Amino acid sequence: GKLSLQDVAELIRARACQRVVVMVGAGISTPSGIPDFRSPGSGLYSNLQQYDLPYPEAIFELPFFFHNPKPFFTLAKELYPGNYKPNVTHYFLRLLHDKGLLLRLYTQNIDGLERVSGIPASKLVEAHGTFASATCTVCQRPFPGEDIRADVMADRVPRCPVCTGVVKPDIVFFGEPLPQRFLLHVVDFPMADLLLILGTSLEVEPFASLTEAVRSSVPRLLINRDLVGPLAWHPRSRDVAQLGDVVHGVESLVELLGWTEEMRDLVQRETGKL
Ligand SMILES: [Zn+2]
Repeated sequence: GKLSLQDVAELIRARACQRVVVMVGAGISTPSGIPDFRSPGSGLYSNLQQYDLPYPEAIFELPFFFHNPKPFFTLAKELYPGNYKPNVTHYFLRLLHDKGLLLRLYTQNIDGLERVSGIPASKLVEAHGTFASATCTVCQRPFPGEDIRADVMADRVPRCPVCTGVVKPDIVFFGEPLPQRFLLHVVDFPMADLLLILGTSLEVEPFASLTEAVRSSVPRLLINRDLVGPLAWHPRSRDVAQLGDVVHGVESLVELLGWTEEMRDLVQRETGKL
């Protein structure tokens, strides 16, 4: 006796699941046009070859930042809040929160679109960082993202007002440790009664183990093109796959919840405010 997408949809309507924990990846955002800087062809990829990086991933290396910050900041300009807007996927999660069901949303994305869709900070774990804030590389003072917005959009490298050091946005670089809020997972996953995995393979650790971190009786809804990861290898009876386009699978569950109108309604107000 498996479950189906409607099954879950009805567990949320009946509110037999009311402490939902969601995990999202790159897949929920490419609908909003977030360009993969890794993939050639995208505009951002083009601008990055202009420099002397040995590979695209070296923007996220501290060495090949303090050597030249400009490559990173080229990404920074492209992703900096406002330039893109959230899609139906983020908004389902916005809604899921407003309806009081959202325990925590753990994201691997840096587009901060979870923020913009209107989910409060307390609900978010931006495990790979955010452009929302920054920190002086030298004097360690933090800065709200607006202060470096001026220099960033104008291709200048923002130096600190007190000491003139580089003000690096709070993006997690390879090698630096994951943000402190990631450690909420000790309490969130044991209290989660529903796990929701959208648009990512959960292949990189330590997120891969988190999927097995809900109690056994908890259903895990996956919505992704493929079926891989700890959901493929070690599945559970309570699991539900929704393979294919994420946007579509999101809409199908918004339907089966009967929210499809309330969703179009949210999409209305929040598109105007942007
Ligand atoms: Zn400083």
